[PDB]
Amino acid sequence: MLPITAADDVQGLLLQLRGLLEQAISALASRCTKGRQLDAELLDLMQVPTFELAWASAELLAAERSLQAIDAGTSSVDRRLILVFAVEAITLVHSRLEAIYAELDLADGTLHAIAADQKLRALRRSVLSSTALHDSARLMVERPEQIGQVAMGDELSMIEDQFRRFAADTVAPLAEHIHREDLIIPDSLLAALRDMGVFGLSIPERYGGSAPDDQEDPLTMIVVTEALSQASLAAAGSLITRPEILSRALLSGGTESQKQHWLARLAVGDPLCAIAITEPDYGSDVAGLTLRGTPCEGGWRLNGAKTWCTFAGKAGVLMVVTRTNPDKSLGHRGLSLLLAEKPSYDGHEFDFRQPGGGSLTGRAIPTIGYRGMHSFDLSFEDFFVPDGNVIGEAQGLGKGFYHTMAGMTGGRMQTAGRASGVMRAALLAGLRYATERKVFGSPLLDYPLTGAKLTKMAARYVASRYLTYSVGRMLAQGEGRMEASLVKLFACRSAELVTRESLQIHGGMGYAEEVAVSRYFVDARVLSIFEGAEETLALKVIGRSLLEAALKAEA
Amino acid sequence: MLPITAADDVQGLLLQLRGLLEQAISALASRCTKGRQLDAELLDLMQVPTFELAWASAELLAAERSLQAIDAGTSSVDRRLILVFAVEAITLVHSRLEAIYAELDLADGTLHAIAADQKLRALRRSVLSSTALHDSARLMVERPEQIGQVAMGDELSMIEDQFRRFAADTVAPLAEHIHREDLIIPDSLLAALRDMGVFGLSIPERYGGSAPDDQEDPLTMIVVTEALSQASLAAAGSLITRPEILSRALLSGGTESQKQHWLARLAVGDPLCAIAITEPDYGSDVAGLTLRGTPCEGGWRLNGAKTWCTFAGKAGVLMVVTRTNPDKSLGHRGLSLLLAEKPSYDGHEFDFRQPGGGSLTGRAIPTIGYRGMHSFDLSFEDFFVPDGNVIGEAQGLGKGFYHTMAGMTGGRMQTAGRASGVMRAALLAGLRYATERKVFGSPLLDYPLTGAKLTKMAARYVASRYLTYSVGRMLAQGEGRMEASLVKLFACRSAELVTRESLQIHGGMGYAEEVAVSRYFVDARVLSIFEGAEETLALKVIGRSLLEAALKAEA
Ligand SMILES: C[C@@H](CC(=O)O)C(=O)SCCNC(=O)CCNC(=O)[C@H](O)C(C)(C)COP(=O)(O)OP(=O)(O)OC[C@H]1O[C@@H](n2cnc3c(N)ncnc32)[C@H](O)[C@@H]1OP(=O)(O)O
Ligand SMILES: C[C@@H](CC(=O)O)C(=O)SCCNC(=O)CCNC(=O)[C@H](O)C(C)(C)COP(=O)(O)OP(=O)(O)OC[C@H]1O[C@@H](n2cnc3c(N)ncnc32)[C@H](O)[C@@H]1OP(=O)(O)O
Ligand SMILES: Cc1cc2nc3c(=O)[nH]c(=O)nc-3n(C[C@H](O)[C@H](O)[C@H](O)COP(=O)(O)OP(=O)(O)OC[C@H]3O[C@@H](n4cnc5c(N)ncnc54)[C@H](O)[C@@H]3O)c2cc1C
Ligand SMILES: Cc1cc2nc3c(=O)[nH]c(=O)nc-3n(C[C@H](O)[C@H](O)[C@H](O)COP(=O)(O)OP(=O)(O)OC[C@H]3O[C@@H](n4cnc5c(N)ncnc54)[C@H](O)[C@@H]3O)c2cc1C
Repeated sequence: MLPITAADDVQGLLLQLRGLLEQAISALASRCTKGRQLDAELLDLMQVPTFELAWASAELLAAERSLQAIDAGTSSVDRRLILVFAVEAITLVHSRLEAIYAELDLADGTLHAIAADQKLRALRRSVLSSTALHDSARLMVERPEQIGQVAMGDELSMIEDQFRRFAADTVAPLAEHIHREDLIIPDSLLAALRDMGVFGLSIPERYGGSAPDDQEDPLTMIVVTEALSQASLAAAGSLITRPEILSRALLSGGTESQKQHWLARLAVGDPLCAIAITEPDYGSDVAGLTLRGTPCEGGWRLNGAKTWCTFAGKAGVLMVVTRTNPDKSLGHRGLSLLLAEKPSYDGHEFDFRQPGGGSLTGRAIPTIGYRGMHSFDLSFEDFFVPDGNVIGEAQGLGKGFYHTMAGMTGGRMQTAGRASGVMRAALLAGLRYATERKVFGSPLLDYPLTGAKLTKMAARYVASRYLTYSVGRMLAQGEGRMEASLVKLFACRSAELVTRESLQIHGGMGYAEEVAVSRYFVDARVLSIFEGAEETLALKVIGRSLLEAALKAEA
Repeated sequence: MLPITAADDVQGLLLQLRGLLEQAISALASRCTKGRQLDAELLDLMQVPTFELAWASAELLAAERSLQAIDAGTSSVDRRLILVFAVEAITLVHSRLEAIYAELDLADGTLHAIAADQKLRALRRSVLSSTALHDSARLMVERPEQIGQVAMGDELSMIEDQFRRFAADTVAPLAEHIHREDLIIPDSLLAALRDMGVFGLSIPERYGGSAPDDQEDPLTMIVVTEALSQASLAAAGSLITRPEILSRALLSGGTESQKQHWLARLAVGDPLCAIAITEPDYGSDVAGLTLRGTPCEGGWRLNGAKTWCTFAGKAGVLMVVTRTNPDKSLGHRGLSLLLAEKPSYDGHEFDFRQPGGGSLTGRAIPTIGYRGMHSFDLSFEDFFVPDGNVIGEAQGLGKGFYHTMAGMTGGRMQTAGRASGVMRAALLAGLRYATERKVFGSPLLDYPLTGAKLTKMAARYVASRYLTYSVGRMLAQGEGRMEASLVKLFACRSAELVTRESLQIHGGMGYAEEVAVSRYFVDARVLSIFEGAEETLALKVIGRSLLEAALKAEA
């Protein structure tokens, strides 16, 4: 058993670190301001402490939200794992703050005090001891269903049970063959997911979805995403992502008739949709996209390329960020969202010739993982899009950036769920293998180094999941815009770490394509790149918001 | 330019950390001692601080050996990069010692003194500042040839130049297709490598190779390995590995007639060889292997399984660790090295029947990377091996564990070179992409976060390379047995970290199979698993040796 004082000691130390973190943010905010406003040039100059402060903030908030969750219903497993991560987070955040304080020339006496604190040393010796980590690992093997048991009502809990059963029965048997043969998602699996309601979780009931009309709770979308992603990230969990992004764009900027026509159809996968933002020369820099839209009678003709457009072959509609104004001096103000319609194709390339002479061609890009929808290089040549298919119609012209960003918040929240499911798959596989594999006379699980790795893996998984559900509740209340990107950043890198470590526990087995953890590892690597690359999120969403809020508070 | 006094400040801080690390090794050795001798049970109990002490020792030695190498000829790049890594290592090792000192219940007042040293804060602000890291990045782009330019000698530098030219012109254009189609290494490439001498670098001249007759200098082996590995880990850099292990085993335990017969043939690739140690139930635990050899007239019948046997299809001879003695409690003393001869096969499976009816079948194991040679599950069924193919003939029976371990010393040295070559490839790829890709109006290189990542990648590559060459010089003087495992552990994990970061710098491009860094990433993941998995080496070679040395010194 852990000391009875551990939770209080952890909370006190995290609050001390939060004070130091907030002091560094204000110090940095002053070094980035010129004339009462953040300065783009100084922000670029100060990227290194900005990046480190974004990561320190993610780890701090993961530890706090996890610790705040401990109540009378928390499982015995989770109580131990939450404290493990919180003690680790104390040292992680302290380490970053020492580097940040040095770079910003701040006094570090208080940081030295925290490191020499006798309570921190006692926590290392009790919560992070080799026997305590080993005991937590044995407890996980005894009751794996208690790992990450976040608070849900019975309804959400039964939705989880149904989708875990479906993912295990129907998705998991197909996951390896889809990856190794780079197959498009079978129609049978698409039909099943459609009838489970997987395309309408983000869409209000009044537009033919299943989300209640008066509210915006993402927790249902998150729980289904997690269950499906555990079985297959790309072939099941990621089918939710495109409707999430495009429903949010249509709700942000569509007219009533566009919301009525499109959202009802997207909810039943007819048509399936794909997101066409990224271009060969622009991915992080959405404001700079150049795919050209030129007005003709009754609509637009599009010319240029898109790339990495996932599911573009099978999709019947594309959400295309289009530069509709030739004046490049407008930046993002020259962008509009256009709905390009196309036939549905099952292959790795397609060549669609329109009536008026336009064309759209596509060729899939082979990837190390994330396989099953394909991601395509697209070429638009005088491709026609009618006026009606401009999201927002006439008033949507020049506002495509705002509606894209609205979609991205939902996408990143959902991507935290995707990372969570991949982590749970990797964790359970490592726990199972450690129990079954014998080395030097005993099950691998019985060795203290194995216990420590498994408990640290689980602690990170669990802290990521409690943070994910916390941000979901923030979004349900109209808050947490920045925090969706923070938990995306935290969970997606955590998926890399957890999958790497699970693979290692497997030994050579972890490297074989016939062993699922090899696939979880190459799949997880994409999570920190797409949907907002880690650095872009840390600098231009998380770091920017932290500094803006410090400026205002001290104005 | 960095401060002039930085080198002495860093040296003084590393010397303090070494003292604390040596005290912790003594403390741990006492904890593991029962009756004047290390106890297996206590060692198992204390795995966690053993693992952490092994890692801290590797980071310490990498920093020390790099610093010790700075002289008048050291490039301007390397003088910077070596200080970068050395300052990082001070904080890495200090951090590990905090965990170790708490776990062993040691007084930690001196660790607090080091963390609060004003010399350390000044090193952070001068050597690890955003501007100094960015400066080093731009200098690397101007002078890429200065990165990691270890003192070599004219003859060795010339050999490096020649193999780099060949690797760029002949191997690199083939590497993507071999990986993406899981192709056997093409014979045209094998023949060209054969005639460059790639199979005879560790075979003495008097036995038909190119190595010195009196000395055992591994630096030529390393430098060719690095250059080939930069172009392809599995299709070129790894062709040196099997002859390095087998020739070393034959030099250790073969009879004069076996050395004369086998080494001259191996040196020209007639036959190619493959190493058959690992079994389905045993990889780390070589002493436990159970493939069975039963005596018969004129030789041995082999029965059982091997697995992960790389290049087993194409190789005409397998070096097979065989349990020739029925008393399994002999552990390693019941093992012998038997040379199993077979036709050459280029496919993913093979079925060989001897004229007497004995059988050897093989089926390749598909992997996420390291593709080209294939790794096979092998089944031996009454497979005959003549008396003359026991390494050592009669006197080699029961001695095969010793000769295998001797082989693995050279293998792990060679594998540190393989890791070095992959790191150089990933680093140069990341440097190039950062100069070419523009984001938000400027080349990616111009952003301080990019400079900091590139410079930290390069400082780790360089410290690993200077350590690799230092250990090679130790092997040349009959020392460095344990350090071969230590530098393999350090360099192989470092390849994971460098390739993950290089891929991140490429963004989505890094995930495409038509982009080399995606391949370097999945290849580098193998390095910390095979040739002695990181945990096995940390615990049973590095940690054990450190603890044994501390016992012997206190008696
Ligand atoms: C489908 C998935 C793959 C898969 O799963 O298969 C994918 O991969 S799919 C592609 C994902 N692609 C990205 O992830 C793009 C990442 N890159 C960005 O996201 C932005 O480009 C960054 C963060 C760089 C900032 O760009 P930035 O600095 O240039 O723009 P900014 O922040 O300064 O603001 C400009 C104006 O938009 C207003 N604005 C800002 N945020 C919001 C918001 N949330 N809602 C409404 N308005 C907003 C702002 O208030 C300004 O308004 P105004 O000043 O004009 O009035
Ligand atoms: C080809 C490549 C892939 C590719 O590239 O395509 C590969 O992947 S290929 C497969 C790689 N597979 C490994 O890498 C095995 C890892 N696992 C081991 O290496 C050992 O199993 C460990 C480290 C666990 C220790 O095993 P352990 O603890 O049970 O044995 P131990 O240390 O206690 O020593 C017992 C007796 O061997 C003597 N001894 C020890 N070391 C040496 C030495 N260096 N030279 C001579 N004698 C030695 C020792 O002095 C004892 O002698 P005695 O006391 O009996 O007289
Ligand atoms: C499998 C896969 C599927 C995808 N699916 C889709 C899809 O369906 N629809 C779609 O539109 N896109 C999709 N993407 C694109 C994804 O969103 C982008 O890859 C992501 O936005 C990063 O953009 P980029 O690749 O152009 O990298 P870049 O923008 O070129 O940036 C490269 C590197 O520099 C960093 N960086 C960027 N800006 C700065 C800066 N100012 N300072 C310092 N560092 C910076 C980035 O974090 C990154 O590490 C997919 C990508 C992949 C690999
Ligand atoms: C692509 C590939 C190519 C290979 N090429 C060859 C070849 O050519 N010839 C050959 O003989 N072998 C080869 N190998 C085998 C490789 O050397 C082994 O995988 C390696 O020795 C690890 O053994 P293992 O896979 O059985 O893992 P295990 O021994 O089962 O161990 C699993 C995990 O537990 C850890 N562990 C082991 N023991 C302990 C302990 N006592 N305490 C705590 N942790 C422990 C290990 O570090 C590992 O992380 C290859 C493997 C791969 C993947």
